[PDB]
Amino acid sequence: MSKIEEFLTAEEEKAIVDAIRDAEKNTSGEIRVHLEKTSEIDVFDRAMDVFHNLKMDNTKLQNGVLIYVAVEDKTFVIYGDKGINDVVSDDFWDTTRNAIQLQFKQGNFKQGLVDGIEKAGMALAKYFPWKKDDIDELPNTISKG
Repeated sequence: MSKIEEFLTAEEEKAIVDAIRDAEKNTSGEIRVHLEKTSEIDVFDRAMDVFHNLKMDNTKLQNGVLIYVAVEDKTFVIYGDKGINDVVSDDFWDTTRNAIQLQFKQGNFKQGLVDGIEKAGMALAKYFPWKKDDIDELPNTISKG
């Protein structure tokens, strides 16, 4: 909180990284977070550039998500690859948004991301139920600006 260099402690980062590690074991689709200060342009177009620059479309099913968070304005954007957008609806995405929004509105960025990852994993597991042969295409490591 008082230290602006590191938004979360190693205890807090470990506990959110582990929250992604269990979701990969529940659905064949990928959940990445990108944390940054502020932008010089629009956050939507920037998140689309950052997703494509980080090469996150490199999946077999086209089903990676990036969560771009701007810590200065306290805002969050969520952007999935085409294989999510083409298979789900805005009504499916409303649940993900409300889970994160309510916890960012309390001020607890960890809890809002962790619960949003959890609810997304359970929802995505309806469209992509886990398989014993399932494959781990992205890594759990948090992205930073």
